Amino acid sequence: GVEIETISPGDGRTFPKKGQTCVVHYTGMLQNGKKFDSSRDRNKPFKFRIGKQEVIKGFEEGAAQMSLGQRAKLTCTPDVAYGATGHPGVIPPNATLIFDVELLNLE
Repeated sequence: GVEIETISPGDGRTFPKKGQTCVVHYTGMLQNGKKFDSSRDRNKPFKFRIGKQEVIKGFEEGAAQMSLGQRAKLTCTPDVAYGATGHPGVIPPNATLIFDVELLNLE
């Protein structure tokens, strides 16, 4: 249930594929709630690859539907990330996630 709302600029053609390690200035956001995560805080913009089930399913599917330089706005359903369990103390069970995602990557 990934719903992309792209802030326009970028190139719109450099698409993420398998075997590609990419860099995201992500920022987590809880719906009707405060923040819980920001890659802009640590200034280490989270190098990660595609397809090895490192990230959640909602962030993984939203990553493939973007391109270089773009600025998306995810809306992750509870069932794809944590909605049965919830991350203990940080993410409550059955929560709906908001992500500010900017892709400035390699490969």
